[PDB]
Amino acid sequence: MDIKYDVVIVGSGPIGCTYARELVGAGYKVAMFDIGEIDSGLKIGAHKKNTVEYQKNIDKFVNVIQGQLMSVSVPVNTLVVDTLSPTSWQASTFFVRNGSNPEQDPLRNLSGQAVTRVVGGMSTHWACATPRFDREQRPLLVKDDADADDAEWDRLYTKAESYFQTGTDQFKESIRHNLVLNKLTEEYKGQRDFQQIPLAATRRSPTFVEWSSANTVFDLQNRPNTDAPEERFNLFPAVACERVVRNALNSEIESLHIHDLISGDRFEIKADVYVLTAGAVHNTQLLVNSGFGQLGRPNPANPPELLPSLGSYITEQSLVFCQTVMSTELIDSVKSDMTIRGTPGELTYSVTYTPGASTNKHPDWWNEKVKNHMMQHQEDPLPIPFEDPEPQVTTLFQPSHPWHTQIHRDAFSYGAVQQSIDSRLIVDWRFFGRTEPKEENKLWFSDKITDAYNMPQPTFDFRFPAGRTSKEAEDMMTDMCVMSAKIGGFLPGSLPQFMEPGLVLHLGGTHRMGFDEKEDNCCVNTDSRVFGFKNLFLGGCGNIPTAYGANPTLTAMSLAIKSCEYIKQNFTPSPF
Amino acid sequence: DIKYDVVIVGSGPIGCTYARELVGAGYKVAMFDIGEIDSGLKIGAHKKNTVEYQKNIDKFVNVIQGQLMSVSVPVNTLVVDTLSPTSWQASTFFVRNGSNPEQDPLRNLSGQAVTRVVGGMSTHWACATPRFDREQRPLLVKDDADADDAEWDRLYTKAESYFQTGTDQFKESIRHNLVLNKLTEEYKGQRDFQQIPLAATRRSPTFVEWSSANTVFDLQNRPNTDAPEERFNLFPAVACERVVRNALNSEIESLHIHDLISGDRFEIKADVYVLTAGAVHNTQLLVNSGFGQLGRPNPANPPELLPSLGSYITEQSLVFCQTVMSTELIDSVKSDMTIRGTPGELTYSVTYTPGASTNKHPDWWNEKVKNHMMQHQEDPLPIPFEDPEPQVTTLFQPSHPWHTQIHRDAFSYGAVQQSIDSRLIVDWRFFGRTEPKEENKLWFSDKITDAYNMPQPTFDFRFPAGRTSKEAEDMMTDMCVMSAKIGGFLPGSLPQFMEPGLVLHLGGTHRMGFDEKEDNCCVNTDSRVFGFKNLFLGGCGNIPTAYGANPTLTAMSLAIKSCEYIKQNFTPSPF
Amino acid sequence: NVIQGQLMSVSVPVNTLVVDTLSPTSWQASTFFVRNGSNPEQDPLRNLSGQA
Amino acid sequence: VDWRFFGRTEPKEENKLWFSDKITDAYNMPQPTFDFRFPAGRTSKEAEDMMTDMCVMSAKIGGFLPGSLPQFMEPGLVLHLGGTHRMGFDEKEDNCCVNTDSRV
Ligand SMILES: Cc1cc2nc3c(=O)[nH]c(=O)nc-3n(C[C@H](O)[C@H](O)[C@H](O)COP(=O)(O)OP(=O)(O)OC[C@H]3O[C@@H](n4cnc5c(N)ncnc54)[C@H](O)[C@@H]3O)c2cc1C
Ligand SMILES: Cc1cc2nc3c(=O)[nH]c(=O)nc-3n(C[C@H](O)[C@H](O)[C@H](O)COP(=O)(O)OP(=O)(O)OC[C@H]3O[C@@H](n4cnc5c(N)ncnc54)[C@H](O)[C@@H]3O)c2cc1C
Repeated sequence: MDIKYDVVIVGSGPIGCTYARELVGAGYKVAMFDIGEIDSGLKIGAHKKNTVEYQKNIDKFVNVIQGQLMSVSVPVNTLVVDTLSPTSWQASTFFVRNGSNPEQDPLRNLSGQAVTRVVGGMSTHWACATPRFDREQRPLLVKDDADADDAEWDRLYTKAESYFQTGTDQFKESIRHNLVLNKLTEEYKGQRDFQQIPLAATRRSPTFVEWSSANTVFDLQNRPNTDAPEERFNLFPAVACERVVRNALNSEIESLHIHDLISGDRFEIKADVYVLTAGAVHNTQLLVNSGFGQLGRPNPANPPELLPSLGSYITEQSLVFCQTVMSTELIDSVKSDMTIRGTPGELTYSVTYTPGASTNKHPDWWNEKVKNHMMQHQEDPLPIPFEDPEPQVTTLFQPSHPWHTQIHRDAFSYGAVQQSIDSRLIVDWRFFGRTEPKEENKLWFSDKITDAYNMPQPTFDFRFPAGRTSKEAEDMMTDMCVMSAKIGGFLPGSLPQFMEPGLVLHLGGTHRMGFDEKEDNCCVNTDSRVFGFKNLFLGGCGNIPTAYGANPTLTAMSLAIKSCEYIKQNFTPSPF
Repeated sequence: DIKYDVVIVGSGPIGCTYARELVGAGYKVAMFDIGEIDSGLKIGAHKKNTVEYQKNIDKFVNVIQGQLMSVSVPVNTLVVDTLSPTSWQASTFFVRNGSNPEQDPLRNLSGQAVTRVVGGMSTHWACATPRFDREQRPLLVKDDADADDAEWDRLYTKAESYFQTGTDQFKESIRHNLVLNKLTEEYKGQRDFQQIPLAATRRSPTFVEWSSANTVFDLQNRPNTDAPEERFNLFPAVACERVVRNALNSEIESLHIHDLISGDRFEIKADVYVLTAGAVHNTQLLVNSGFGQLGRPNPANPPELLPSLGSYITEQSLVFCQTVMSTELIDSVKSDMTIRGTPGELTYSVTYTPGASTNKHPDWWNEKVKNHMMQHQEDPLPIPFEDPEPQVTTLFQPSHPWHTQIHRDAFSYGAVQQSIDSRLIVDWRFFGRTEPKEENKLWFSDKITDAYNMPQPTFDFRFPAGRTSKEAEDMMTDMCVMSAKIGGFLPGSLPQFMEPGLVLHLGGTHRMGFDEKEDNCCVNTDSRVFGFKNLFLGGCGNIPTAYGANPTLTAMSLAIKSCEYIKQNFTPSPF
Repeated sequence: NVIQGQLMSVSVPVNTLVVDTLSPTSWQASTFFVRNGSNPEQDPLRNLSGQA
Repeated sequence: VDWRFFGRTEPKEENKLWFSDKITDAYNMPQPTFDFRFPAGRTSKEAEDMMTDMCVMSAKIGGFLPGSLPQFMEPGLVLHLGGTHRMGFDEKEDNCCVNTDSRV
């Protein structure tokens, strides 16, 4: 380790890797630190799902996700266990056990909130949905000029899409995908439009999809190297970043205080520019541990003096979930162009179609797949081929239906798909609500309790706002039930429900963006620069100040690209 | 150079034993694995050795669950009759979701699973490496028990070095000692309690570097700067499908592989062929090559080559529970303290006399207890929050013919919840020995194939009547009797037999003996396949005995002996 | 089932189970208050909960 | 086959059944409240030896039925409560409520 760099980046997730891509590529001497470790194979920070074995066994990936997500704030447990043997040590009170947080009100939590500490962050296991926000969900980047605002957003989103390798046709040969998309399109009669979920992914074969990750954005290899001989980049894993040291003036950051987890030692690191991309929760913890906002339980008799909006106006999306079992009608419809003679298993059983016939309801390639599956597998009672790729359908947020939707199959911490119903029939429904930012919804940090890395313990004080957020959430639940019925009934064991608050992992607004610190109740400006500080920048979903339902990461990356343009324009790389 | 001195199938710890031996001895080695490097820059290393997992050890259970893929899942017959009327609804229990229609659900090892990753199961195992005593141990020397003992002592010693096995990495756990000392007191000399021998090196009071395949051999391609005269290439994502027999059945001529990334298939040439793909997949590879018999066993048509392959399979019975430490034991932790006043109040104090001969515990223990009780007066227990886990065993003996572990560690089952303090909880796992019986089989379908288009494994297994069954129940009773001395059962973790094969200690699938016919076996004591000059098998599949203790060290020892034979009989090519 | 129906618990302590998947529109408690005939005098850890 | 083993509990003054002066039950009578733990010492040592004896004894007949594994039942489920208005010869010396004619 040198101790002096042009740029230091805290966190190796996709957003940190956005700053690395832009700034290493611009010739800056860059260091990036992550509290977590390299594990994803030789491609550092890559998606863990990109193994042949996971793609042959995609339900097991749910276990990988569950293992790496560490709960943010677990309240004290009050479950009664009164069948201990009389000889066993038996509590007299519900005392603080097993890492729990006594500061946390169990009834005002985001209990599902969790973080991932590994190189590449959560992009080592995410579901890769990268939609754009329309105006209603998005913060303004230009005031009093909507055309210019739309233009700037389209410019940034276009660049973010190419960084992630976002596309909308990787699942276009799936029979299940098309069956569902086409049925929904027909049922809604132009009242709503449906499309493939935009996904950060590149298909490699009919049975393998290279899902994108941080690695896609920046390969995280130390530089200079053979492929980039004039670039300078060093990644330092297993390094807990603990503070950014303020000057007394609060006009500049003077160093970064780090703890090397392997040797145990602490060091101070110097850069011209400091970028914090540690996530929505941990950016905030770092800043609060460094003297921004206020440590301890919020006290309005005693408002912070620096960045008083930090950790207020936090938003998390309401999430509803169910799975369905495909209707008899839609299954029969897969094979509507086949002529069938005889009984499966008999010597003269026959499934045939006429290629190119004007009366066919499906393209030739679909009918070829169906006929071959039915003929080659006469023991199997479905017309859908065994390795048909999954459905990836959406109708995007609109004023008339102000929630994001995903009608798909993918792996999440809660996905448990089971064994008695054939998986070809099963579709997942996830609808995502938008949450109004309210001052009273907070993420704060204990002045007494510490987490496993000896940092102040995160504590939430959150409820979904009454009024619009709550009315929309329940209308959203209703829309899922109404819409999913057009495809099939609910799968027993996956009935319509609200998911534990935060399980969705789309927290925002924890260090929010706006034009004016006071008037827009915010922490950073539209260059993601922290107000008052010449050289401190924050990236991530914690920047997003609006109520949004769609998946936030693409939008956070686009803000990061704009942040990088300010940096390139105002700091000089050191001579190489 | 698609010609090698040695090819090894599988990068788990046993393949890595062959690589360590043979790379070291100057051979041009290639190793293939069907899985991929997914463990960090240390190739094939233990996935538990991250700071984050060691601070969240209970979460590792999810990692193991994720990487164990079931070997044989029978057709599901569960009735779901609450589907909506509009939903497609089956009329029969057809073959769904990759299930194996050949498999009888009542004669399965349903808990059996495999791990396809570089490093194999050593990327997530619990690192217990006991030696087998004579009763559980295969013979290497016939009729000279002193010579047999000496050969095993040498091989095991070398295997323990390879694994970095030790027995005192937990000596400064209060919980460990609390449990060990109480058990030794209660058995009044009938049984010996000691630390589980563990393949691990402690790095700090809160961090242990668990050993893995990586520890045995680093899996870096060679030559490299640290090993300039060595020759090693590792080829991940390569499914190995058949070894080609000459017509004489005296030599292997080729290893046929399928590169999963490019999709292409190749025929690899070596002087020496080593199969170390696990007890299930070594057998699959051999059967797909014409050894044994493909398909449902047929007594009226016994195989001509290797007739014992896939017969005499053994798996251990496993019983498990957790307990909550007794109030007596918790009080005894603080037996040396003088405690006055009430916690949280001004007058409260906890003192002890350092070095006093009337103390039951050493000063390090009393200091830790004193500081915890004084610094955390809101906590009602005397055990420090970061105390390491217990790691206790009494090893298999004639009068108690099961292995025991009295400990905490991560496996695919048995996760904790949050209601009982973790410091009170202890896991009890007792492992039975299974008599080898010709009717217990692992065979492969001639029509159903698995996810890599290879013949589908199918088990025909029940625990033998007689000794095996009687000992399994006596073992359960033993666990109930012993655990009671430490505390009552933890609700939700009551004493139970685990699903057959969850324990993943499968042996005897390609078993070892002196004489193919007389010892009903597939390899000799050099682990060489009878009749074949240049084919060797490594792993637990080789072990032909009824054993209770954890098998991997014993398989590794057998692999070292195999390497000695290779070194005596083949010459490395010129570098 | 007949036995289960006729046995009425003697002392049921206040319930502290967390239910955090209510819809945002549903009335949602701020405290673990005395619900459903429970006994606030009863220490849940010094009970005969099975008594009926 | 079902196995139910029943332990004996030492009578201890501190183990109580009392009645609220504020909370009432469904029949508007004072609400019963327990203050109970199994006594340490003999009651507790016997209870756990008892568990062990069930496991030892039942093994001679068969293994445990999955789903009905050896356990302690919730305190009181057994419905054999005693000593709430206890008998003895002398009210004071035998710490009791009724004499051997069950007269108060
Ligand atoms: C299973 C799952 C599914 C998802 N699906 C989607 C999707 O479909 N679409 C979508 O947009 N979003 C999805 N997400 C969310 C997406 O992964 C996150 O929004 C995104 O990764 C955030 O990027 P980031 O770089 O800001 O933070 P992260 O990805 O969280 O990375 C931040 C990092 O900084 C580190 N760190 C934390 N503290 C410190 C410290 N003190 N010092 C040093 N380093 C530190 C971490 O170890 C970590 O790698 C999903 C997430 C999960 C887990
Ligand atoms: C959670 C758990 C805990 C355990 N704890 C312990 C412990 O405490 N003590 C103990 O002794 N053991 C225990 N074990 C078991 C121990 O892991 C195994 O016995 C040991 O890893 C066997 O090593 P091996 O090299 O023979 O096989 P494996 O580790 O199974 O490796 C064989 C490999 O070959 C591969 N392969 C398979 N088929 C092919 C093919 N066709 N072509 C190419 N490559 C192929 C695999 O991908 C794999 O890497 C545990 C296992 C688990 C999962």
